[PDB]
Amino acid sequence: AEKAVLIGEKEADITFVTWGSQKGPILDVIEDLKEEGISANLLYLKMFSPFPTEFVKNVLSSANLVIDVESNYTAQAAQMIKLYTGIDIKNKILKYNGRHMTEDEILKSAKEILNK
Amino acid sequence: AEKAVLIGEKEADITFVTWGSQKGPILDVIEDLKEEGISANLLYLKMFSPFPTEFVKNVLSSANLVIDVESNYTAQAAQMIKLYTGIDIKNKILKYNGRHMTEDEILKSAKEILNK
Amino acid sequence: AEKAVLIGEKEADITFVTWGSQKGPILDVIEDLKEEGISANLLYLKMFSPFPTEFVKNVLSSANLVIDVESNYTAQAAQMIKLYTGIDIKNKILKYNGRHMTEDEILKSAKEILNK
Amino acid sequence: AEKAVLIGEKEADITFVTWGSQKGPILDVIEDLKEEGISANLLYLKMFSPFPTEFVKNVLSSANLVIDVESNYTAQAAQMIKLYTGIDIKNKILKYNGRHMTEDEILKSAKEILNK
Repeated sequence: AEKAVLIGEKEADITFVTWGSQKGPILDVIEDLKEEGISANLLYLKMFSPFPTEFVKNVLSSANLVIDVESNYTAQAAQMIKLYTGIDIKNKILKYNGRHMTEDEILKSAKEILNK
Repeated sequence: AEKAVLIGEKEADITFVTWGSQKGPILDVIEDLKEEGISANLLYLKMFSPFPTEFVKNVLSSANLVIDVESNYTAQAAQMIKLYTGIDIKNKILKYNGRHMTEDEILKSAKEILNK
Repeated sequence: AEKAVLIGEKEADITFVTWGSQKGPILDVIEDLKEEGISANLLYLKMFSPFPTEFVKNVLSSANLVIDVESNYTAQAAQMIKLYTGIDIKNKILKYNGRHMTEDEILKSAKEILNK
Repeated sequence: AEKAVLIGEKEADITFVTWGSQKGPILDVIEDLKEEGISANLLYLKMFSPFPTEFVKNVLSSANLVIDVESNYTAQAAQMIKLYTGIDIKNKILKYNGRHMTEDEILKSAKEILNK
């Protein structure tokens, strides 16, 4: 698990999956759920871990001129999870009207999904 | 190099570094540069490679209920490269007025940096 | 039309609608289409136009301390167009696997939609 | 003020400025500040308001084929505020390591700026 970590309890009512920036929002929703007696854990996929230190170091160390190009990525981890493992996660929490959902909105959807 | 790949020629006038969505734009700037007799290569950092297939499979396979949470990430690879390798890339191409730059804009900045 | 502008010819085979950062990519797809004898225009929705200069000036001019908070927005203009005008645009070009589409990809989808 | 609204009290210790998705996060930071006896208001710049209903309706109503193109925008409102009004907001809360800041982080920076 240099590449993915399961945060929380092994068994849980809900297993969230995310990567990147939504980690913190989910971890708070986990704490709020405990208050209602609902358990949840988080499978967190790490982006650049473990880092290729030696490889990057030996490429850049001999370069004439290096230009870092600012970049970004948006995704549901479900697509790549399905690709690699064959599991198709049917439930998802997507962005809501041009922004990520709030913790209260995430909590809301999460319970809805639980009760579905 | 399951984690980073150097695309193009080992030696080049310019070594671009990126990850995620700007890969394709850079690769075209590489082709445009050749036209002016400028060589460039691309150190591309891969996000979820190699994927933790077995680990993810065994977490999700026993879960009661899985909820994938759509997410995103924005970054200059320079920060993490410096953290891990100690190399501080001084030249960068950032987002320009609320969007990624165009290929022509990237080409422009790239030559400016070359001639600096 | 301080708030929306129609760029190109009044009548066209395809009318693109966008706002924000995809303006430039569309305008190039327009030029590529001409090469194949396909006409296209662009209804461009402007974000902060005309700007509330006087109102903003008189709020900020008397403030003790101002803190600008960097922000963002992601959307299909179709939702708000439907809300306001009742027109439901059925065809759309969405983001493709974690990035905006390339001009060639946009061109491709555009022709597909034309021929549908 | 179909185009910008000042939410909260006219006078305040801190005047936040934002647009788009960070509206909700700021409004909560406002409530948290009250708890410490700090007042704050929010100058909120509206994106597509008032909407050009008639103009859009009459363009799209006669179109052969309409294709909505999903788009996005990232910005500090400071740039355009300076352009239009000549006020240069010196204090800012930017994105922190690849994500928007949390409410606690925003609260933190806000107080730091207050005490600077």
